[PDB]
Amino acid sequence: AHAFWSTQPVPQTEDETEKIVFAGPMDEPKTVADIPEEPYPIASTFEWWTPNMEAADDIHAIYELLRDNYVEDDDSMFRFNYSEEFLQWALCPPNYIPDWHVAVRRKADKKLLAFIAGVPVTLRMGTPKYMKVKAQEKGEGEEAAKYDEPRHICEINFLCVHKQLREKRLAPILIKEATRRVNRTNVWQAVYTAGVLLPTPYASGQYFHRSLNPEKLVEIRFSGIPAQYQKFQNPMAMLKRNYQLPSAPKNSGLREMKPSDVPQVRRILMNYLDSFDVGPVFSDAEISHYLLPRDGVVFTYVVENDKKVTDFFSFYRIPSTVIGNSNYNLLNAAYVHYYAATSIPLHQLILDLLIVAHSRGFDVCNMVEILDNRSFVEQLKFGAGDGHLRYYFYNWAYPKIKPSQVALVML
Ligand SMILES: CCCCCCCCCCCCCC(=O)SCCNC(=O)CCNC(=O)[C@H](O)C(C)(C)COP(=O)(O)OP(=O)(O)OC[C@H]1O[C@@H](n2cnc3c(N)ncnc32)[C@H](O)[C@@H]1OP(=O)(O)O
Ligand SMILES: COc1cccc(CC(=N)NC(=O)c2cc(Cl)ccc2OC2CCNCC2)c1
Ligand SMILES: [Mg+2]
Repeated sequence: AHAFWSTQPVPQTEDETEKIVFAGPMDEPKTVADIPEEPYPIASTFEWWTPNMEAADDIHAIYELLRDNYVEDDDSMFRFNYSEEFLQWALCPPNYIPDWHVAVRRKADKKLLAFIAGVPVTLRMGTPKYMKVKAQEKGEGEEAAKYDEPRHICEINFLCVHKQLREKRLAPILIKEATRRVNRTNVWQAVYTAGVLLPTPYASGQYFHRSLNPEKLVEIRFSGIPAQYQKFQNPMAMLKRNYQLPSAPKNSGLREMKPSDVPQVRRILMNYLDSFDVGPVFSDAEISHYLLPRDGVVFTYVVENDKKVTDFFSFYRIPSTVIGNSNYNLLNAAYVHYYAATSIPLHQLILDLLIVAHSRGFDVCNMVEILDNRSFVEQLKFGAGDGHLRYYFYNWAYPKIKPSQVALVML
């Protein structure tokens, strides 16, 4: 049933996943010297290409491939349109490895056919709490603790094959050549997400959405007017009213994050993320990169009412193309990114995320039920969607965890 994934170092079934009780590799690593420098074989009419994702024109080339060929909804009405500025931000964090950005080009016309990207991540990926207790109950704490220390691994995203080259087994070749480039740097695990089910997730969270401009969302067919609103004389006025928000934030001393806030934001974020089984560790440089505001890309605010940052939230922007609507070309979506609350309840913090996003022309706010995202869903009028983000590891056996024990936000 899986001609490629049955050949890879990942758990193959839920039955196998259930027997996993410690974190650790699926296959013990070889060494860099065991990995060839000759690139993986590719058809003589194609070639590997490493774009430079800090050079505007190479960013633009990958931007067009993804604009025209990256993820669509299931009814082909919307397609992600990640911006050029977002792509440079996502793929060039501190200490990134240019060789982990891998493309395929057709030699005759130089057409860009495919892309995949890795970036470094420092991840806590040791045995989860509930399995550490089971191990202690049996005298097996040492086996369960062996990989507790954060690991420097690869985060994969942006796999894309051009629509003309679909279903030709190009994706497995690109994944093998990315795996070779990562293993040549002595890294043997990766983490990745997908909205589709593959062998085999270690966690799965449902999508949630919070309408900010319901009239546009119903116009472009992201949403409908729900049945319950058809009982009113003006169903769309009632829907607008249900989703209406303040026009300015409610927390005193909310402001955009500044470079001087990086140490405090790091401290309160890392203390919060320790409560979860799987989560990133960020240096000052990585907090700077991933959370300082960037126009059109990442939005981050801190609560500092009395000269101390006590709370913060972030969100990132991905517009989607709307195929074929005469009123609108884009669906402008905000995605909940990292946050931490130490002085106010989380629903009070995230209400200001929704107010800032709506004020800035966002149409919807999206999130997965990771972190403590479930703790504000009903009061803030998020509703579950009909999709799930599944979390995977490459070459890492991991006991199944609930999505409220995941703290890695995917871009
Ligand atoms: C140590 C370092 C390790 C580094 C690498 C770690 C692993 C990283 C893994 C990648 C993480 C990516 C994270 C993201 O970016 S998730 C976003 C993925 N991108 C899209 O959905 C964009 C639109 N779709 C496409 O561009 C293509 O349909 C893709 C490229 C998805 C497949 O191209 P195509 O449709 O032309 O098919 P094929 O004939 O070439 O290949 C068929 C094989 O591909 C398997 N497939 C389908 N979808 C996915 C998917 N989302 N993750 C992994 N595998 C996937 C499929 O089960 C089949 O295998 P098997 O069922 O026969 O066994
Ligand atoms: C409606 O417009 C679209 C356009 C294209 C695709 C889709 C369906 C879809 N895949 N959603 C998501 O992935 C997603 C949904 C939510 Cl709640 C939260 C995060 C999501 O992902 C982010 C960005 C993509 N990397 C993984 C994390 C719908
Ligand atoms: Mg293919």
